[PDB]
Order: sequence, then structure tokens, then C-alpha cells
Amino acid sequence: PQLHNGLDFSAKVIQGSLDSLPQEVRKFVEGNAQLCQPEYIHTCDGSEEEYGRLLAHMQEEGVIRKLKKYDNCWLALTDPRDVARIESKTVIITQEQRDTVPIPKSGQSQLGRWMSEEDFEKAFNARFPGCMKGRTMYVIPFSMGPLGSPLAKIGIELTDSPYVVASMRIMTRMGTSVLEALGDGEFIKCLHSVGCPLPLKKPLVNNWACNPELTLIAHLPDRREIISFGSGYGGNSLLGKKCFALRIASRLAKEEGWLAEHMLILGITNPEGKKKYLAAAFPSACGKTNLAMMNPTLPGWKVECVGDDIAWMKFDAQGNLRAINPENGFFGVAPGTSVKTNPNAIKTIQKNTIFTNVAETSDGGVYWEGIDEPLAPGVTITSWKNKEWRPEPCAHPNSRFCTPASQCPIIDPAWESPEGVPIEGIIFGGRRPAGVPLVYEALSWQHGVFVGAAMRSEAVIMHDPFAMRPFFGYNFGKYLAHWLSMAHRPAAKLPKIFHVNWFRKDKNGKFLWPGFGENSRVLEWMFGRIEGEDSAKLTPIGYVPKEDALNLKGLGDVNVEELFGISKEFWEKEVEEIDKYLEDQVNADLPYEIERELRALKQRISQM
Ligand SMILES: Nc1nc2c(ncn2[C@@H]2O[C@H](COP(=O)(O)OP(=O)(O)OP(=O)(O)O)[C@@H](O)[C@H]2O)c(=O)[nH]1
Ligand SMILES: O=C(O)C(=O)CS(=O)(=O)O
Ligand SMILES: [Mn+2]
Ligand SMILES: [Mn+2]
Ligand SMILES: [Mn+2]
Ligand code: NA
Repeated sequence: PQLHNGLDFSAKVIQGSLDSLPQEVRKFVEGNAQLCQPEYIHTCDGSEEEYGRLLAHMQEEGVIRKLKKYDNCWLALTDPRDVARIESKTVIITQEQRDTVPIPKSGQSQLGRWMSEEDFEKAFNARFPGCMKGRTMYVIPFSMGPLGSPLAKIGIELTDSPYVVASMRIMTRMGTSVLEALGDGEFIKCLHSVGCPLPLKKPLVNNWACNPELTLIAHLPDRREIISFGSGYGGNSLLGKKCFALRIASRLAKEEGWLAEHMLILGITNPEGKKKYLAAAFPSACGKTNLAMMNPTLPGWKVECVGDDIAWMKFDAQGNLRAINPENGFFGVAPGTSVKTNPNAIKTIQKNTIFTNVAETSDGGVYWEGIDEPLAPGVTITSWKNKEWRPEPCAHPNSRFCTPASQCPIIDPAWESPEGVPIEGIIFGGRRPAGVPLVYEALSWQHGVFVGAAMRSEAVIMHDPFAMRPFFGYNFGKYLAHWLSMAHRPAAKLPKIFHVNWFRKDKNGKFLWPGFGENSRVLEWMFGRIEGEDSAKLTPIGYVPKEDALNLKGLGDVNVEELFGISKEFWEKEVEEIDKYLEDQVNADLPYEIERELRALKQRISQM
């Protein structure tokens, strides 16, 4: 069988058995053990005891602190160099560049970062050999989607970070039951290392292992591999989330006829008890989580959360667009969360939650900018830098909570239903301080796809089509064609498409619209429009609410002519910016129908 000990790693297994693994899982584990040279192999079973043991271990190692105020909550503080996703160090590898991004006309692509296989092999070899020396390689078997769902997909993540294991237990369905469901089936291969083999060549900051210089988050869709090095943070290390559920999945979806999108999924119920599901794509830090868990101000209205970040959607045999949330938890921006901006999150995160880079109070609680809560006389604050802090923010602006979805008091009764929830409306939006109205509705499916493609958002006003700029797993031109093709599907029940702007400002630079829970007044209008109410007025950019169509009672000085005003001058500029972007960035792969919508919008604006 072999001539020495060789490639049998059985003797290093501290939990599980290599013999009991499905053979391709075994090969994946053993091959990467040979490569990365971990001291131990720990096959995760997903049990409470394992989780228990692992938190204790991290506490013992000074990697996390227990937050004594709450029930089983923990705080991790990071190296200030490793605090977020980094788009620039994120790449996709294909034989042909054009499969990954459109070939731009004049400029550099901002629709992805392609890397040749040969550049990646050099990069890979400069990073992973020996990279786990002295550490445990954890084998995390995980399901994206409920453990049986026809939309669900299985991954195996190898990692040397117990913080990733713990976070993956919350953010995915993890453990032995996943291996048992996998059998000899296909799985996504996820390899992760913090890139700090022992003994340490460089000094660790705040006991947070990372390698900023060599950080690289790679996707290789044709090998169905995700390979990430150097960062322990969120989207860089929790491979099921962005790398798998958006980048890899979007390419699988294109091939198999479904969608993987940066969308919340919410259930909304009117005072009659009539309920619809909606999906919404906003860019990062633009309000998905606040919307998905909204506490509505309008009496009788209820919002329930199916998911807050990622949607997998597919037309069923009946023509309804079905959506699942493939995550098991919410990895939510901490700062700005308060009892008045997101009371439901406040209720969720007080137990079994891991916080990263927030501040800690002397009585063992958490603090951040915009928490909007007085502390008791005597209580002091340690900032995310492990320094005494008084009113430098006390929490990193991308600090995060990581919390179980099942704990959310408004979690939707169907949030785990294998068949998904039927989508009747899709909402696009971002941060636009000027010009873009509070809400408008697309003229058609094709206009709506154009509206998604035309999305922009203040970081500078960036382009962020479908809120997927950082997450396209393949050519965006082909992504547009894929969306447009959904109108060719027989019997498809195409949802209504809306665009919102919560962030318009006045000359004084303050928000024209109160937002948060008051956004229920906008969802009410959308609900009525889905029902077919004659509550809309035609404008050059699409349908807006008629005068007195929105419930504005009680706000009360809301400048509707400013909120809904449509300036020829602004829109002339806007279409110019959309045109230049699409021509350069999508170029030869821009579908005809999108160019036609551009032309049509330009024409309607010229007639003002
Ligand atoms: N003015 C205003 N700000 C809002 C509203 N909703 C959310 N925000 C702001 O948006 C930020 C929080 O956004 P998140 O919900 O964390 O963004 P997200 O889309 O969930 O981001 P990812 O989880 O990174 O995808 C804070 O600055 C909030 O003040 C709103 O209705 N009005
Ligand atoms: O950046 C985002 O859109 C996120 O949802 C957070 S992360 O998962 O990418 O770290
Ligand atoms: Mn030790
Ligand atoms: Mn979020
Ligand atoms: Mn996101
Ligand atoms: Na730390």
C-alpha cells in the first residue's frame, strides 16, 4: 500500500477518524495535511461539548474574552491590519479571463479580479507549504441551506483557526450530521490558513494570527475550490459565506438555472394578516440587516426575517420565485445598532454570540458608536484596541456580531423550510445623498434588471450593480444576460422590481427621511403595488407614489417635493455616468436589452 508511514495521517487525528470519512473528503484532508503540515487533525462534530471545549481553549490562549454581562457571549479583538474583507486581495482563477470578468474597453476592471492559474500556482506555493506547522487543522463539514433542502450545498473547510470553527458553527450548519448527509456526494473544497506557522517569525498583535502581506482569497470554480490565506476576518475566513454562497454559488447558479445574490429575505404582513416575501440587494453597510429585522412603526404591520445577507433563489415548477437563506446566523455590523435602529438585533445578540472588535465595559458588556445607551455611573470602557477609552471610536467601524438566526425574536416560521419562500418583489438601493428619490418602481423586467445594473452607492459614489460588485463569481455581462433570461422562462411569475434610497440629504447635509422602522411606510406602498393598487405615477425613471399614496402621517415635516423630486440636470448626469461605466466595464458583453434601457432612460430624460 505504501513503502513507509508516508501519507497516512491517522496518528495525528485528535478527534474523529480518517477511516470513517468519505474517500474524497479523506483525500482532501490528507493531501492538505501533507502540504500544510499541521501538528494535529481535528474533525469537527459540531457538538456543544466541542464548542464548549474550543471556547475554553481560546480563552486560555487569550484569543477571546468572555463577556460576563451576557449568557455565553465572547469578544475577539483583531490585529488592526485584519479588520474586514479586502476586495483587492480577492481573486478568481479561470483559464480564460473573460469567463470571470468582461474585458474592459479602456480601463481596469472593477467587476472582479482575475488571476491566471500560473500566477496563482506561484502565489499558492509562496504561502501554504508548511503553513500550519505547530497548529491544529480543523475539518469543518458544513451545509449552506437546511440539512435536506434541494437548494442546499455542502462544503468542507480546513482551517487552523478555532475562531473560524466557532464562527462557522453559528453561521452554518456544522458537524457530523453533515458528513452523514454528504456521503459520496460532491462538496466545495475550502482551504483556509492564518499563515503563521510556529514558531512565529513575526510578533502577534493582540494574539490575533494573520499575515496581511500575504493575504489572498482565491476562488477556482472549475476545481470547486476556495483557498484563502492570511486573514482570519469574516468574509475572508468564513468561506461558506461570501466565497462559497456568493462567488462559487453564483457561477453554479448560472450553470444550473438559479440565483445567488447579496439579498436579505423578509416576510411582511399587513394589518389584515396578508403576507408577502420580499428580497433586497443593498451594498455592504447600506441597511440590509436593519430592513430584514425591522420593527415597523405602522400599526398592524409585521416584519419577519428569513435572512439578512445572502439569498439563493430559483423558479419552482409553478413559476414562483423561491428563496432560501443558506446561512444559519447573522454576521451583522455592530456600530449603529441600537434599541431604536434595530431593537430585534439587540434582543438576539445577548446570548451565544461572538463579537469581534467592539468595546467592552468594565461590567462585562459591549459598547460601540451609535449604541445610544447610557452606561451607569462608574462603568468604564475598553476600546477594541485594548486601551482605556473615553468620549478615536471605541469600536472598529466594521466591527461585527456573530449570532444564531434561530434566536431572533422575529425569525420567520419558514426560514428553514426546504422549499423556500415565494418572492413577490425585489428591492435595489444604496447611499445616494442627492437626486435619487425615496422609492420608485421599474417599468418592466428589463428596466428592472437595468436598475440593478445601474446601482451606485456612497463609499465618492461607487458603482455596485446588484450590490454584487465584490461578489460576482463570473462575467457580469453574462450575469445580466442570466437575469434577463428569467423573463423567457415559461410560466415564471416575475417579481415586481423597486429601487429605494434611505439616504437622500438636504443642503444642510442631514437626512430628508427618518428611515429604519419608518421604512415600513415605503414597504406598505410596495405591498399595495404588488396587489395592483392604482397608487403610482409615471415618471422618466419609473413609477413613483402618487400624491398622498404614502402614509406620511406623524413624521411630520417630510419635504415630499424634495424627497421625490426628479431633476433633469441630475438625471442627465446620472445617465452619462451609467453609460460611461457600462461601455468601459461591460463593453462587448453588455446585453442588447440593457443598452436599450439605457437609451430609453436617456430619451425619457431628454423629454423633460
Ligand atoms: N439614515 C439611515 N441609515 C440607515 C438606515 N438603515 C440602516 N442605516 C445605516 O446603515 C448602517 C448599518 O448597515 P447594515 O444593515 O449593517 O448594512 P448591511 O447591508 O447589513 O451590510 P453587510 O452585513 O455588510 O452586507 C448604519 O450606518 C445605519 O445607520 C435607514 O433606514 N436610514
Ligand atoms: O461585507 C459584507 O457585505 C458582509 O456582509 C460582511 S463580510 O462577511 O464580507 O465580512
Ligand atoms: Mn498554549
Ligand atoms: Mn448585514
Ligand atoms: Mn453582506
Ligand atoms: Na485578540
